[PDB]
Amino acid sequence: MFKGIVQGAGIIKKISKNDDTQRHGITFPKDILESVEKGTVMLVNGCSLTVVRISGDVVYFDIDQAINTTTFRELEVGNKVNLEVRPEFGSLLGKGALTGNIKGVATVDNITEEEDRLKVYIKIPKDLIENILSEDHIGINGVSHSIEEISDDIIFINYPKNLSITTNLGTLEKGSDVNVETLN
Ligand SMILES: Cc1cc2nc3c(=O)[nH]c(=O)nc-3n(C[C@H](O)[C@H](O)[C@H](O)CO)c2cc1C
Repeated sequence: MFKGIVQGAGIIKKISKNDDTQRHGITFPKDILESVEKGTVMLVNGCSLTVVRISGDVVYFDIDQAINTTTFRELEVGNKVNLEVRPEFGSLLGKGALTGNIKGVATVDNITEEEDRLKVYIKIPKDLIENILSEDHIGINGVSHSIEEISDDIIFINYPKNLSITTNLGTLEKGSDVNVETLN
């Protein structure tokens, strides 16, 4: 499993629509690109996916098993995805560790940037699914962080603002769909 610390951003270059599957070609930054190969299983927006092909800096994935419980179906060419390759020589996670099994999609209710914090409010739909506890960490697009507060069906996560920079958290707006991994 994975730390839930995003190591870089990919940009979707190509999408093949195959109805109950899609193939996404993602441009990878050079440091992550050279750390992966065919058959690498890594997190893309917090979801475990297997590399099917690499051509130049474009890394390809098929989304099939994951197509009904993640955002991939509705993403577009040019969108930015979070990337995380498994730890090289191990880790103690303990433990916002992520497994890569996304529980389902949720939707950004509100964002506020203040006081060096990115405050994200995420509305949890009723049929997701189990948990969610304010003492626990949660994965949002592969970023693992403690929950700040839960009010009704809205979870408030108060991120340091520089994760606005190093992950796609800073592309989120009201109505953005996200992959949630509850923990657990
Ligand atoms: C080893 C492993 C590899 C996986 N590879 C894929 C993949 O390439 N495509 C896919 O749609 N789901 C894949 N999944 C399943 C996916 O992570 C899971 O359906 C979603 O997280 C559910 O929301 C994989 C899961 C595991 C454990």
